Amino acid sequence: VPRGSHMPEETQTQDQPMEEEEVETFAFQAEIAQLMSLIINTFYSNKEIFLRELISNSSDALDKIRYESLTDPSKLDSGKELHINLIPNKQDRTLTIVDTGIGMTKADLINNLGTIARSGTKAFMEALQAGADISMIGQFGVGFYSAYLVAEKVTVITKHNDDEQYAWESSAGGSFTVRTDTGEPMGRGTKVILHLKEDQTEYLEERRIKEIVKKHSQFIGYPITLFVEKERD
Ligand SMILES: Nc1ncnc2c1ncn2[C@@H]1O[C@H](COP(=O)(O)CP(=O)(O)O)[C@@H](O)[C@H]1O
Ligand SMILES: [Mg+2]
Ligand SMILES: [Mg+2]
Repeated sequence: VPRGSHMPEETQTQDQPMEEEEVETFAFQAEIAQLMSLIINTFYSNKEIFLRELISNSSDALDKIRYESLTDPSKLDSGKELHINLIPNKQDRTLTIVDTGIGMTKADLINNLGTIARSGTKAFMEALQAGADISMIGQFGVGFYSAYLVAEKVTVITKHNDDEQYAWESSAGGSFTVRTDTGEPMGRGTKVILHLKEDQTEYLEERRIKEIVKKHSQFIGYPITLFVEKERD
């Protein structure tokens, strides 16, 4: 059956075997769940400090690269730049904070992002009740959850040298999931994807992002870059 030309659908290659991703669901530690509901459902002045908290966590993870090289010098051989990228996507209403820090293992995600108690949680909720500024959250050891000031859902994609790539996700409500992530390999580090609330889209705007970086995050110690999607004609 001679052919001289085939159509695209004919020479489309058969799919790669379907990947299985294992998913685990966990309850937040009880006081972390209470804090998340307080953060989500209360009006605060000064919500913009969420970005300072996430940049601080990236900066901590980057500092760990430098020090882990003292017990494991092979990290010196990585050609990856130590940096942070901020990536607003107006199409999808997401703000992503990307770093090339150490990343998290699966058990790091489960323990550090929601199942282990933090000793400051109860004191912080009392300080908030008593009218403290939400900015105080970092000093109480619970800064990550500031993401929920502006995001309705948070997805964390991460890769640590000692484990495979994982995705953590929570829309609050008391639980989170951790699953293996067989999609786009992101390389060592962490991506925090903020699915912004509808009234918090200012944090997609170039000027607003630059304003709050300059106000709150001037001593990162690593390059930070803002990716701005070109406005279409
Ligand atoms: N970008 C990132 N890279 C690596 N680990 C991160 C991270 N963001 C958060 N984490 C992990 O999440 C933990 C909780 O962060 P918090 O900001 O809530 C409290 P703290 O440990 O920074 O004082 C961090 O200790 C770290 O283990
Ligand atoms: Mg922190
Ligand atoms: Mg520092």
